[PDB]
Order: sequence, then structure tokens, then C-alpha cells
Amino acid sequence: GFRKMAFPSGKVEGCMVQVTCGTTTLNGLWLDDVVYCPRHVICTSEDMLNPNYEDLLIRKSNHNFLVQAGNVQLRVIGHSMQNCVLKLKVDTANPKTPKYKFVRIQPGQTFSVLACYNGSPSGVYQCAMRPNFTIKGSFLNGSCGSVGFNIDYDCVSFCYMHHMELPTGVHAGTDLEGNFYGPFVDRQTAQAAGTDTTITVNVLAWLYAAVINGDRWFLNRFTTTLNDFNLVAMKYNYEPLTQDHVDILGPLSAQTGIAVLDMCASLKELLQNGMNGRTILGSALLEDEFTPFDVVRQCS
Amino acid sequence: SGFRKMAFPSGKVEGCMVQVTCGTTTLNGLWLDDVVYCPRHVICTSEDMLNPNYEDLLIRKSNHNFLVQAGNVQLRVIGHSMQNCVLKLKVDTANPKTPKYKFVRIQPGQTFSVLACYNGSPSGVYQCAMRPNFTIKGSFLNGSCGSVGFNIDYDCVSFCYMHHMELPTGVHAGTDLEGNFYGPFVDRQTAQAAGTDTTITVNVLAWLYAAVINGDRWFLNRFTTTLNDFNLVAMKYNYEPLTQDHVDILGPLSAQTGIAVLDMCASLKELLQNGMNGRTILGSALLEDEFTPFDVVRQCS
Ligand SMILES: *C(=N)[C@H](C[C@@H]1CCNC1=O)NC(=O)[C@H](CC(C)C)NC(=O)OCC(C)(C)Sc1ccccc1
Ligand SMILES: *C(=N)[C@H](C[C@@H]1CCNC1=O)NC(=O)[C@H](CC(C)C)NC(=O)OCC(C)(C)Sc1ccccc1
Repeated sequence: GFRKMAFPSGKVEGCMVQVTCGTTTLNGLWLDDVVYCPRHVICTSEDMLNPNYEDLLIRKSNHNFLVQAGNVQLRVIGHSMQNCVLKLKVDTANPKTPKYKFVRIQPGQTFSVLACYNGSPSGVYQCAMRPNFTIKGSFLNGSCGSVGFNIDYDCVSFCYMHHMELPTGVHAGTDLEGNFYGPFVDRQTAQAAGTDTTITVNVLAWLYAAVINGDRWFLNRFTTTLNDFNLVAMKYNYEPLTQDHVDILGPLSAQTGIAVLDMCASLKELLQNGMNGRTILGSALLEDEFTPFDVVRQCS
Repeated sequence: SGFRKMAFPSGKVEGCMVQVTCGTTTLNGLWLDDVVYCPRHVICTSEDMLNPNYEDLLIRKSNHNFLVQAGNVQLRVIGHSMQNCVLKLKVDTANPKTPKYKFVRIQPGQTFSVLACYNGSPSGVYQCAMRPNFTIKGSFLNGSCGSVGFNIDYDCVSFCYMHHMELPTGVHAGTDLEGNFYGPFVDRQTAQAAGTDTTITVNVLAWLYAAVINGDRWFLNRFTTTLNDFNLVAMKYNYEPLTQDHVDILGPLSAQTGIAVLDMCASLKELLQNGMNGRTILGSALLEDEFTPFDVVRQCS
């Protein structure tokens, strides 16, 4: 079988706290003796329209920040700002802090999101960083400060902190250094994204997943060159496929005996002909939020 | 569409996963208080699995034949018993991470989160729906048996599924935590097959309510139907009939939208009998059936 699978979220759950400033409450990430959260927690509804954050922050004191880990208040003993993230120093260390690193992910890479409200984890799901640097998440009011992550060995690599929704219903946020993915800003304005494209290497991985699980109706006897495939891909607002992508897809090619460029010829046919009402792995649309690694890990 | 399969945070279940080994056969177990629950076929050799006599295999077993480990730390077994297709191993340590919990038997259509585990180590979490033919469309590899499915209500974990088997069609079958299989399956390495599946009507209705909540309501009509007339029609399209419990669990969405359940049934009947005619609902020409009414409330509100 084949499902969108998230990483087990327990190591991150043990880090989630609630942060309140004024009448604004959102989530923070408590690692060692520092709580990370979105800096717009310090804004009023008036401030949000055009916030001078350095000016707003210098007017705040440590005691204006209420941090709760469950039923327990954590005392803030210092604060600083790093881009769009606020770092609240507290007087106690989190014993549940996992081994962790902060990473900035590339478009096309996937990660798990732990959606939280009032410091309490609510749900976990898998996302991709889109080529236009949005993510297609599920986030409601109070979700800011929810984080995205991957787990490798017992190391949690944090890559995303949630800040905003766009009018189209997609989402935007920062890495854990507080730098946005994409051309977005933490002000209360309607913001559009650049034109999105489909993550081609991921669609190919997913087609190989469909073969592994006995779905082959979309295959064909033909082949294509890499450049001729990329010409068609770009026409259809698909990302180009690089030789590194082809290399990355090797194991799936070897496993199934279908050459990468043969699978490219299959996808080319699907882009030009459509699915004609058929489905692949249950989906009526081509799925692009499984990486080659995601498919490998889950199929072997 | 705006909706996606969302799992429950898995930490409270991660803290209960162990591994159980008999001989060279290792699968996963669930450690709650001082009991470990796991599939009874852990006591089988690969050759026993072809035609096991479980009562006879068990009488030959002693407490000291069971290796239970949390990570690489052994948990001493002090008692053992069989309950249907589950083995209960009493251990000498109460799990300090035991959450508030209950054991529940779910109905077809209900969704739950699966924490896929190998050698007692969690690999991934995903949302599953119990199909009307009592299979789930999981993602499971060798060594996954004993992985559990669950829902979390407030702080209480309701365990509903323990994994035992993969069928030829690639779907999965298992038990509740009292060891009673969902559906007509048995824990023996003998050819078995899933019954013909059907569409989960209550969940399609939940999906239509979700569409309405998001302002996509072209499919609403001025008509209604009786429950019996709808059920008889639905079965001709390989949709499940509705139960009274289904009507009841659509109550909150009906109240939220002001659309009576049977009026929504009449709208669905028209979609079944006339097709979409090229239109979409929530951006899809396909009707989704693995979001329950509770799931829709979770993601809309
Ligand atoms: C953090 N807790 C929220 C999370 C948002 C709320 C709803 N879903 C989400 O992901 N973040 C915000 O509310 C941010 C805060 C600013 C200071 C960055 N603002 C935001 O996301 O606004 C969304 C819009 C602009 C209201 S979209 C819209 C525009 C016009 C008409 C209808 C909708
Ligand atoms: C538990 N660790 C495994 C999980 C299986 C392994 C691969 N993916 C899975 O979900 N459970 C088994 O191997 C069980 C054990 C018996 C005692 C129930 N056996 C099993 O699932 O085999 C399938 C059947 C019953 C033989 S049906 C079938 C026939 C032919 C081809 C495929 C399936």
C-alpha cells in the first residue's frame, strides 16, 4: 500500500508551549531554555497593518510574555528577535528537548507539520515546500508557531514555523532563523504568491510507487530524451528535471525495471492526454508531494 | 480541496510501543500499565503459521520464552494469557508513559490514525478508514504486525486496531485490542481475500456538508427522500446503506448548515443518478469517502 505518511510527532509534541502577549495567543517551540515563536505575537490588531517590529519589541518587557507548558507558567528572563522569530529565554530547561538542528529546506522537499492550538498538538500531516514557497497546509486561527520537521535517526530537523494564510488558502512561514520562505511578509495584508509549478521529480517518484503497488495502466512502450521531456514539462508548468533528479530516481528505476526516461515518456503522455477519467493510487490528479526518498522509505 | 488526511499526534502512542520476540519472530506490542498486548501469532514459527494450533502452541510456552523490550531494555514477563487473537503479557513494570486510554471497537467508515512500527520503533503515522468490507488501505511492511490504530479525544487515547495481515489486493486486516478480528479473517497463513467493497455513504455526505460549509453548494436541491428509499437506491450504486447512527453523527453538520440529513441524501441520490455532468465539488470530480463527520468538523472548525 501507499499513504502520505508523517513522521511520528512525539519528539516535537514535548516541545510545544503556549505564548501570550496582550490578547494574542499562539504556539511556541521550547528547546533547552529558549522558546521560539512568531514575533507577531507582540502586535495588536492596530499594529498588524504595518508593524515596526524593532520599535514594538523595545517597548516590551520580559513580564509582558506569558509562556505556559501545560498547567505550568515558565518565567521569561530575556528576549531577542531573529528576523521574524522571537526567542524567549526562560529559567528552566526542557528535559524533553530532542537532539535537533535547524535547517532550511529546498522547494520540492517534504516535511511533517504538527498543527497546534494554545500550545496543544492537534494533528500531524505531510507537506511539501512548493516551488513558489507556499505550503498547502491545514491551519486555523491560533495555529501560528506550529512547526514543520523531518526526523533522521533520533535527530529532529526543524524546517518550518507557521505564520500566515494567503487568500487562495495556501500557507506561508519561516525557517527557524525567522526568514520567510518566499516573498511574504508578516503584516496583516492580502498577499499573492508567484505562479506555482508542479514538482516533477516527485510526480515521477509517485508513478513508480503506483507501479510497485500494481498500477501500470499509464505506462507505454516509448522513451524520451531528458531535454525533450523538459520542454513539455515547462509548457505544462512542471519544474524541469535535472540529471541529479534522474540519479536520485535510480533506486526506484532499478527496483521496478523502468528506466527514468521511460517513466518520463509515461508522464509526458499523461500531461498531453490526461487521465481520461482513470485514477492512479486512488487519485484523479497527479500527486507531487512524495519525494523519491519518501517513496523508497515507505516501499522498502 | 482544502482538506487533507490529518493524523492524531502520535506521541502518547509512541510512549507505549514495545517489541515482543519469540524465537526469531519479532513483532510490535502495546504496553499499558503492566500489560503488553500483541498479536498471538508471535508464538508461531514461520512454518507454524501455515496451519497453527494456537492453544497447543501456547501451552508449550512459559513466561521466560517471551522477550519484551522497550528499545533495547528488557521488560520481564510475569504472566501470559490469550484473548481471542491477542496475547496479553503481564510485565513487572507499569509503563510510566501510560496515557488515559480505552479499548474501542469501531464501525466501518470510522477513521483512525495508524502508527506504523518496526521492532518496537515508530516509523510513520497516517490516517486510515475502516472499509465496509472490514479492511483498511494501510501501508505496512514485514514486521509491522502489532502496530496499532487509535483516536485521541481530549487526552484519552481510544485504541481501536491492531495490525495482523495483508491480503492479496494489497489491503490490510486486523483486530481490536480485545483480539477480535474486524471482518471474516483469521490469523493463519492461508489464502484469504477481501469481500467486495462499497462506498462509505455517511462519509460522502460529510464531504458534501464540508463543500456547503465552504460555499460550494450547486448540488443542493428542493427535494427530500425517506431513509429507506435512499438506502435501496444507494445499494444499486454500490454505496453503503445508512444506519440510524450515521444519521445521528451527521447531526452537527446538519445543524451547522441548516440542511436536513435526508435533504442532503436527496442531493446525493441525484448526483448518483445523473452524475456530475463535468462539474466539481471542492475542486474534484470524485466524491471523497474517507473523511468522517468528525474529521470535517476538525478541519473546518
Ligand atoms: C496564526 N496564528 C495565524 C494563522 C492563519 C489564520 C488562519 N489560517 C492561518 O493559517 N496567522 C495570521 O492570522 C497572520 C498574522 C499576520 C500579522 C502575518 N495573518 C493572516 O494570515 O491573514 C490572512 C488574510 C490576509 C486575512 S487572507 C484574506 C484576504 C482578503 C479576504 C479574505 C481573506
Ligand atoms: C505482520 N508482521 C505481517 C504484516 C504483513 C507483512 C507484509 N505486509 C503486511 O501487512 N503479517 C503477516 O505476515 C501475516 C501473519 C499471519 C499469521 C496472519 N500473514 C499474511 O498477511 O499473509 C497474507 C495471507 C493471509 C496469506 S493472504 C495473501 C495471499 C497471497 C498473496 C498475498 C496475500
